[PDB]
Amino acid sequence: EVEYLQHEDYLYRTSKLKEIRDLGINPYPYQYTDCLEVQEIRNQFVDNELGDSEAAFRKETPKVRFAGRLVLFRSMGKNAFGQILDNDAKIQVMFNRDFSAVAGLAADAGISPIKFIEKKLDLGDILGLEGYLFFTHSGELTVLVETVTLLCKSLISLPDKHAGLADKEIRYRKRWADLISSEDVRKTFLTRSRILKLIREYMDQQSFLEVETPILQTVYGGAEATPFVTTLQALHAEMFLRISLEIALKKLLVGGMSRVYEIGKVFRNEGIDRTHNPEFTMIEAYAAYWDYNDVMKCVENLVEYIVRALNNGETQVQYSHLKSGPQVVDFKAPWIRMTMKESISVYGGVDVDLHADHELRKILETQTSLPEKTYVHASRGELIALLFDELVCDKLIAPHHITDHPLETTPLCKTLRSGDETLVERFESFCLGKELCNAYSELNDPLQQRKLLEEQMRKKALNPDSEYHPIDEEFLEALCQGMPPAGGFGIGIDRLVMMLTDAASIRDVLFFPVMRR
Amino acid sequence: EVEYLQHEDYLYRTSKLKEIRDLGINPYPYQYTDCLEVQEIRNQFVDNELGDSEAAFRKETPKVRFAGRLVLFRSMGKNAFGQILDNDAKIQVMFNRDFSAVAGLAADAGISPIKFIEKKLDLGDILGLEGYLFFTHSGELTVLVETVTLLCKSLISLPDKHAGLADKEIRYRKRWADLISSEDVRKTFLTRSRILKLIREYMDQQSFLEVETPILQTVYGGAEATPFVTTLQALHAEMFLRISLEIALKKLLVGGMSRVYEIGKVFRNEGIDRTHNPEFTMIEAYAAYWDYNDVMKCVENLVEYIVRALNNGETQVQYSHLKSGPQVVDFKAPWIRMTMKESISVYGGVDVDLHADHELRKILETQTSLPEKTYVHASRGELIALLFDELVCDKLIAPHHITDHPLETTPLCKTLRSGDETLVERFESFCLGKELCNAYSELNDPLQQRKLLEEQMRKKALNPDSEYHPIDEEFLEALCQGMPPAGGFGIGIDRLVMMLTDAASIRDVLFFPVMRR
Ligand SMILES: C[C@H]1CCC[C@H](C[C@H]2Cc3cc(O)cc(O)c3C(=O)O2)O1
Ligand SMILES: C[C@H]1CCC[C@H](C[C@H]2Cc3cc(O)cc(O)c3C(=O)O2)O1
Ligand SMILES: N[C@@H](CCCC[NH3+])C(=O)O
Ligand SMILES: N[C@@H](CCCC[NH3+])C(=O)O
Ligand SMILES: [Cl-]
Ligand code: NA
Ligand code: NA
Repeated sequence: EVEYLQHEDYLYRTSKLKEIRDLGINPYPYQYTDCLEVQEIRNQFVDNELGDSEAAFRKETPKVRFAGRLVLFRSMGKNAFGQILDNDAKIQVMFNRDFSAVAGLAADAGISPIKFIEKKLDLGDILGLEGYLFFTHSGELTVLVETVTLLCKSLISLPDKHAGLADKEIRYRKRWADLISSEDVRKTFLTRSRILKLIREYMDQQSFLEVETPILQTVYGGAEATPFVTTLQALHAEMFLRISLEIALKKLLVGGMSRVYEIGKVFRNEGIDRTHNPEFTMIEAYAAYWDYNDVMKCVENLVEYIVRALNNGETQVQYSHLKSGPQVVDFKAPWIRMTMKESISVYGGVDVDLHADHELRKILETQTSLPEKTYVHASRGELIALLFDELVCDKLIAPHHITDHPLETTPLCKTLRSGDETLVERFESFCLGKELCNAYSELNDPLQQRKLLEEQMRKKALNPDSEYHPIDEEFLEALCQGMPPAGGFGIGIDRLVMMLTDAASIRDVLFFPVMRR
Repeated sequence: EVEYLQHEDYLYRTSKLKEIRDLGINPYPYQYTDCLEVQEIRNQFVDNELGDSEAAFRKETPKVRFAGRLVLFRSMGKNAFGQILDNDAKIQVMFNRDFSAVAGLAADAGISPIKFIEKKLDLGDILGLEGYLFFTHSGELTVLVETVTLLCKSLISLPDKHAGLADKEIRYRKRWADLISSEDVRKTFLTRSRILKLIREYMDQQSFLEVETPILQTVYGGAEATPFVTTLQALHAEMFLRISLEIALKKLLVGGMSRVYEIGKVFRNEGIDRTHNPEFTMIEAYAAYWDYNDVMKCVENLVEYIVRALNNGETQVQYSHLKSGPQVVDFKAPWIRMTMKESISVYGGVDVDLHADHELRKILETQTSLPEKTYVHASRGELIALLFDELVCDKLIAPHHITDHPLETTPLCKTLRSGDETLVERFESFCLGKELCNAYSELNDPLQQRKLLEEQMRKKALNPDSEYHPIDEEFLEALCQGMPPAGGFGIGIDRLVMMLTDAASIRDVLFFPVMRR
């Protein structure tokens, strides 16, 4: 059952509720008006020349109102000292038997203010503090409390501040306990919100318009993933949650919007690990009249701009959690640019074009651990893509753009303008061994687009494991209306946040990651 | 069965693909570099001192590059005039037999550049235009085209002008067609993106931090609605799509984040009509130490800010689509504020506290069309909400805050600080007869919170249509940890957009609304 309900701390704390109410005090009052943030008080008076505690007892120093969680308390007889935590900022408080009052505690109440503070309040309680600032002689900003208001009676103790492994697992669900206890977790999620704001700022200054498109669709596409399925009762209809943003934003290009982007949740019904949460956040952005080379500059300039805003103009970032040891990656533009075939020579030590189809298969079995079935009857392009996965991807620690993928890797990209129809003008961006961005010179030839989707459906998806998706005819009709030439990209925002906050796992950049029962 | 694949105009348009490629012209080229938006060109030269067509023929006026869809065209022998549509801006083009070249059309080809324009291009094609600006004699801004570039060969015609119900109904699905043909549709959606940006700007200015919380959860709550259900394969687990944002954000307040908001998709497996799409966008925002009066000011100030920013500082807006005829509504703060009982007197003609329960029932019986099951055994508070629904809600045309609802309307709100425990510190905002906002002095007494959820569970146990809905124990434990007093609101953004863009239906403010088969 619910275990804390029989814990001593809960039973003891709850028995104070009737005692506090019997004193005429509401332990869950309605507001605390006109109260500054602790951080704003610090900013306002940290270099100020405030008096000492005696100036505060004489009420000569500035008077403040603020609120927060009691996280430290020590009674010293006539005086008590404490620490209030407010929205990632801390400040010391001092209570005095003669100077401090408790809001709502009558003079003819049977308990003194200082004793109420010691006996009826607890660590974890949320308090409103009104009082006078001073500096200790060590320079610690402190508030001499004139009136303390109980704002919330907490019924369990503060979480353990320093979590072991088992507690850390629980706190991926009980995330509030992490946020109370850990400055580092608080900073991570503050940086995440800042990153999302920097993305919108950059896109807006490039004249992209932000839109929303449906998560629930009768189709799915724009990526290779098992979808989530659900039922819409009004129409008695099966619906898919989107696996990507691509098809919807391309229809808006046909609709005439030259630069669109969307930052949204997508859903891939796949595995859970350090880099995969089934619900994650993507940006996709499309710019008419661009190709993948324009997109490549846009993507690296976006990331460089975010890194500079977060790191005082510096472009270098430390990441600590690779198995190879702590690294420094420089996000300065331009990033390393290589074709896939080139990356296999440089990092895999294999010049792909000097080997025959059957010869490439022998390299796989000998130099990799892939199952024989993966490469036994794979086409040449698929064989190159597999050699990249196993011999190159993990060596891509510094930011890389990998260009010119085999046609097999996607049906939505134009082929190389040189006339080489076995490769597409695609790039994928990699950093710290993980994929960060996917981008195309977008396909807008409607007849070629149909042929590629038909050959992906029939020819490729006759594998017993693949879930049949029918050809998206509304998308082909939109292309017939006419989509401009365009360049588009998608970025896994959660993975970007990981690289910029030194997070070992995607679970560390999501408030509430998917968790087992 | 796709119809257009058998229509004459698709044969006529596709036939030109070979002819265009035989002339060495790629009809789906890769880019159009250094390409200004038509809107940018108008802003720089509409108020300029441009010359006439003869100055342009002398290549003395400003030279520009832009692109867009050919939406009008008329040949006059040596000269031809057309209209280019680019992201809701239009500009006239002039072609001339001797001045205009076609990109990639060799001199030794079998057709003249001007005849190529007439015979190989069509209304609907996307073109790149390079030429010289000038003013027609009537003052219309125009470009004398030096080089036209085919950027996309459209295979179907421009959408038709005459639309019945079925032709506009199809456009709710084929939205790209709607965007190309209707200036009002384009402006509605441009305005929508502006509104979202203004909401963020206002919330950030109030020091609210924007966060993301999960759509897929093991529970659902924070509103009354049937959820969507899906399956997460990796854990063999049933999941719910969220019906609101509330529980997750409250946990972040427990975590110590003073002010948070989220703008995100929620999903209610309910009916489809003018004000209901099963997937819709909400903002929810929570501020520690506020109550519902603080929230009320924040809500009306937020909307007034948006309205002034869109309407050159004006606060009045026209709305055309109510059955009572066109209204003007004024979003000027403060909005009209009324308790629910007051509104029932003012607008319903019933003074509820002068009546016994059975007289309230008799009123519902004779003055409304409710089925007898709805009220014959309803509690007094339930009867009051039904009197509001049936006699008041439709009449709230001007913006209203309706306050102090019966306790039965929600389990997540504090009762009146006056001590009247039959009513809660809730308000709902109404405009144009529709609910816009729901807001609370948030309940943070853990024992009271369990008690209200248990009472709701007891009441639902008597309705055979609702399945057992377990209490969210993690939420209760977070409240035991301690949530500050707080004020929170949720706004249906799609309904807000409807009111500020004179949209008859929620389907007019969603790019792709839910549609029957
Ligand atoms: C945004 C696009 C292109 C760039 C790589 C990125 C990888 C994407 C894969 C992916 C799959 C999945 O099931 C769960 C996830 O959390 C991710 C992810 O974070 O990153 O996808
Ligand atoms: C945002 C919260 C509080 C304010 C009213 C608002 C109404 C909400 C109801 C609702 C239910 C539904 O199934 C589909 C919908 O599109 C809406 C909606 O737009 O607005 O809900
Ligand atoms: N839909 C792609 C992102 C955009 C790729 C370029 N059009 C993905 O999920 O990877
Ligand atoms: N969760 C509410 C909105 C917030 C109400 C105030 N806590 C709803 O869906 O109506
Ligand atoms: Cl441990
Ligand atoms: Na009746
Ligand atoms: Na039931």
